[PDB]
Amino acid sequence: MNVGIKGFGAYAPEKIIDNAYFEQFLDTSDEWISKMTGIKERHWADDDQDTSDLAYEASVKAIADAGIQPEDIDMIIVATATGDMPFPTVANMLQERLGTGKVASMDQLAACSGFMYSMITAKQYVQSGDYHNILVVGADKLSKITDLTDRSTAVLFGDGAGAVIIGEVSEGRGIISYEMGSDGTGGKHLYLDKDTGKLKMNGREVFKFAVRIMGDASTRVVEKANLTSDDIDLFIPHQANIRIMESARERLGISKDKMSVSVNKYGNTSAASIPLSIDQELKNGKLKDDDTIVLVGFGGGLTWGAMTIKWGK
Amino acid sequence: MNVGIKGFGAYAPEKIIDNAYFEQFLDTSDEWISKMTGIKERHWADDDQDTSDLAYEASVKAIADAGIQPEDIDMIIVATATGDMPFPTVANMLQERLGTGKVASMDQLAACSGFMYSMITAKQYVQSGDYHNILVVGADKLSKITDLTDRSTAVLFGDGAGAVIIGEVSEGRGIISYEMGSDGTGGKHLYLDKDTGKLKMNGREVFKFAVRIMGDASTRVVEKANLTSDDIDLFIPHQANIRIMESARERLGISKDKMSVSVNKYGNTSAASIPLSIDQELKNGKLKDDDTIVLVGFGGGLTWGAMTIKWGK
Ligand SMILES: *C(=O)N(CNC(=O)c1ccc(Cl)cc1)CC1CC1
Ligand SMILES: *C(=O)N(CNC(=O)c1ccc(Cl)cc1)CC1CC1
Repeated sequence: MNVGIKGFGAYAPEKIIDNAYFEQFLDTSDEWISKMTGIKERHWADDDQDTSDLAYEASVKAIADAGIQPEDIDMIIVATATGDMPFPTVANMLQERLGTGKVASMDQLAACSGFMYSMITAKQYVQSGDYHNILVVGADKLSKITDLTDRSTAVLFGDGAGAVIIGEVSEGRGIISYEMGSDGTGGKHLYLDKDTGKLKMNGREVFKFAVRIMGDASTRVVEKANLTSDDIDLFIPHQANIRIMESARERLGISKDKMSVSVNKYGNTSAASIPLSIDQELKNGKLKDDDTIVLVGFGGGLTWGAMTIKWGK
Repeated sequence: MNVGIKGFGAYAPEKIIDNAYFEQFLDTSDEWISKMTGIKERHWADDDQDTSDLAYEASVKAIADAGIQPEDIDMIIVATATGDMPFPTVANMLQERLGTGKVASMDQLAACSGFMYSMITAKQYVQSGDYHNILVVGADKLSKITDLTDRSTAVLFGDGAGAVIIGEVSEGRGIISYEMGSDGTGGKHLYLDKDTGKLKMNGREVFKFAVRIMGDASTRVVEKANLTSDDIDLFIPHQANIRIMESARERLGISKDKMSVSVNKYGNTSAASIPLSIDQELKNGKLKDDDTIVLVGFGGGLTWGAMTIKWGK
């Protein structure tokens, strides 16, 4: 069976925060933040706009791009680490707000790698024959869990959502290959502090792990598709660090003009990261039907995923 | 392909809390709690025992019962609304403590219904031919989110975990039929209050939903499996309210001695509820190879699940 992306949409909130903003509360600079991360601005949800609101905005665009009606959706999976509540889930709230039938809806947690975990989950369902139009969202409001007193993390993170309908697509298109994994030995390097409610990171260890796993997962998922570097039209890594993305690109062996970079405008958006990058490449006319794209990400867990997708219905 | 339960384990923590315990800080009695719920006691985890510890103990029992090795597990899925942290996940921590390879691991939120959601998730992965031994955990520490100042809810909830290995089983065994649903319009009737971090319930609306869905959904999957009342060996609903369980039982037209009752010793334990009842029926010798069991449940979301399963590997 050919299972792919029948429609796509992405949303970042209105409020844009520049690097210079942090200088009034923290010992940081534009020059420091830019050099180290490649981030120039990030988007932050308003106080009354939660993860579910970002998810909603991305999903309605996905459904219009898919040319289906809400009643066509036969399951909702939201990848988020920052759901409004553990119950009801962002997935539940979208069932109500999108006005779908009373279909199965759940949040899946794999941090930064969640969007890829959920798309793969959706694929398994569609391949059974029982599901035709599965809404997969990657949404994080990371601004809720950012320690604004820590210069090392306060500057990293922003908010957004992406969404795809996973269903049947035409011959040769869709999800060709995927790789998922985890390594709980790295949990202590990137976690949500149980007391403060804030993201805690051993940056140097996350860096070293990100460089290796991003390199490994992307080359492996290309080999599994029986493709080489030369067959890839776009490399779309999870957007967190320009150095990490560069290192992964070098391992894979593809040219810089072939790597999607949106970290400069969104910072890191966890599950929303890859979709916000895809949105940029669609609108700039760098991604079209029949292009072969490689996604890769790592996350707190530690988690990782990678997929080879041929673009189009 | 026949996909079912290769191995089963369950775990309730040591500390038993009787109905009389509540009298020292609430206006409750044994008879008041017993007439309302059918609850006599519940198990609460120690302060140094989180959802992952409960999940770990159910999982090792599940592995030994499956007669496999940790290196055989190709995916960990944990159904929980009370994971230690959103990242790393309970699934991530199990990847490490169980000593598995670096396999896909994720937590799935469908509240109360999560265990049923996640076994169905596991089934989709096995039916593809790429996964053979998927660990599925239903684990909640509801003690952590119980409002001990609200007599209505303080007495309802306890802690536990169940675990199955989902994989190939012999001719005619395993998951025969299922249904999974959600209705986000009921989100306001059962949720985690953002401010307190505690479960808030409109009891009337929840009871009305429970009664209707637990009868509609069990009946539908019995029908969907081309079976009737007499084919059912065990009815194992989510254990929470004995008047709600009896309502589902008589709507199925089934003998009292055919329903599993464990709410008397565990209270409601969310994703752990059905597995803790299965374990009691196993050790009491009420559940055997080729027995046809019916599962049904609802959760905050709202969510629901129902399945027909023929026992054994
Ligand atoms: C993703 O899993 N994630 C957010 N990203 C990071 O914490 C991160 C990105 C890049 C570097 Cl160098 C370090 C850390 C953490 C939890 C989902 C929120
Ligand atoms: C299940 O979703 N769950 C456990 N909680 C209940 O609120 C409940 C069960 C049964 C009855 Cl009759 C009433 C209430 C709620 C959230 C996952 C923890």
